[PDB]
Amino acid sequence: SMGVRKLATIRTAGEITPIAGAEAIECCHVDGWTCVIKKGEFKQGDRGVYFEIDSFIKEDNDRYPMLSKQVIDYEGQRGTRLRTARLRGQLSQGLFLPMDRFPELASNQVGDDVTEILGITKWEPPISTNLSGEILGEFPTFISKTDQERVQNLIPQIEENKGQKFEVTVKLDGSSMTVYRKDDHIGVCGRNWELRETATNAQWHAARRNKMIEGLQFLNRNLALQGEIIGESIQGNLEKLKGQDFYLFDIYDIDKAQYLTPIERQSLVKQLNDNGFTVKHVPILDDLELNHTAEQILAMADGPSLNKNVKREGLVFKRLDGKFSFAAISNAYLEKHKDR
Ligand SMILES: Nc1ncnc2c1ncn2[C@@H]1O[C@H](COP(=O)(O)OP(=O)(O)OP(=O)(O)O)[C@@H](O)[C@H]1O
Ligand SMILES: [Mn+2]
Ligand SMILES: [Mn+2]
Ligand SMILES: [Mn+2]
Repeated sequence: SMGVRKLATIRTAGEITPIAGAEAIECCHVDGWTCVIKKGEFKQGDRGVYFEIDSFIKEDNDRYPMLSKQVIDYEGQRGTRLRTARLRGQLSQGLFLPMDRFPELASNQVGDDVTEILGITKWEPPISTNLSGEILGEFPTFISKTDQERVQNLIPQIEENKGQKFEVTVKLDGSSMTVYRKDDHIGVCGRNWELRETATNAQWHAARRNKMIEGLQFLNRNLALQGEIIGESIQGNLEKLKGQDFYLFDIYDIDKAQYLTPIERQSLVKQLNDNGFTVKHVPILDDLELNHTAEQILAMADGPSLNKNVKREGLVFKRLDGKFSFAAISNAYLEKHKDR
C-alpha cells in the first residue's frame, strides 16, 4: 500500500489452483500475492476488491460475514486485522472478494483505490508515549511522505525496470522521522505531523543529540532529512539498542520536489559527519541490477539487520536516479512478530 492509501483496490484474478484436500476453497494469485478464495467466487480475469494485509475491516456481517469470527477490539471498535496466514503450511495474504458484494463499485476500473469509500483503515501497533508529540501542524505539503510500495504490488514495474540499478538498504523497524529546513524554518516531524519541541519527545531528542538541526543550517539548503528512529521502547527494539537513534534513508530536495540520488545523499552524509554533524545512515547492502522476479526479491528480504544476529524486517530498493523505489518485506518477519 502507500501509507493509508490503496488498502482496498480493484484487481484482476490471476491463476487459480486447487488446494489439496479442501473441496470448498482454492488458491488465487492476485498480482504478487496468493490468497484463499471460496469456490464459485472467481474465474481468472475477473475483477475483485483486494484488501491488503494490515487492512482493518470494521465489523459488518452483511458485507464481510467471512470475517465474523476473526474480529478483535481495536481502538474501541470491533473489526478484523488482515494478517499473513498459513493453511497446512501454505501462505495466504489478504482478502479477495468478488464484485457481486460491491454493486456500488460496479463502475470502478482495475487499479482504482476504493479504501475510503469502503472505510478501510490501516491497523497499527501501540505507540509509546514519547513517540507521540505535541502537534505543531500538518505534515508539510512540500515534503514527500516516506511510504514505500510493496514489491508484490509492482509486478509490471519490476519488468519495466529490468536492467536498472538499485541501492539496497536494510529496512529498520522503528518510526519514520523527518527533520527539514525550508528558508527561515526548521521543523521536526513524525510519520504524520510536524511536532513542537518538548523535553521528552523522542524525535526532537534524537534530532538534538545528533545536531541535525545545526547540520541543516550548515548545509544551507531546503532539504528534508528522512530516517528511522529506532531503539528502546520503539517497535519491540529489534536491534537491542540502549537508547534511541536516527538512521537516515532519504534526503528530499524541497525546491526541486524530488529525492536526492543515493550518491548525492551519500555525499551529504559525508559532509555532515566531516563537519561535526553526526548523522547515521541505514545499513547499505550491495547494489542490485534488477533482473529478478518478485519471488526472488522476496527471497532476498530475510537476513541480518543492523544487529547482525537479529533477522531484519526486510529491504528497501531505491533506483540510482532516485525516481523509483519499493520495499520487500520478509514474510518470516511478519509471521514471527505477530503483534506489530
Ligand atoms: N532503508 C529504508 N528505506 C526507506 N524506508 C525505511 C527504511 N528503513 C525503514 N524505513 C521505514 O519504512 C517505511 C516504508 O515502508 P511502508 O510504507 O511499508 O511503511 P511501514 O513501515 O509499514 O509504516 P509504519 O511502520 O510507520 O506503519 C518508511 O516510512 C520508514 O519509516
Ligand atoms: Mn508497511
Ligand atoms: Mn504500520
Ligand atoms: Mn515500519
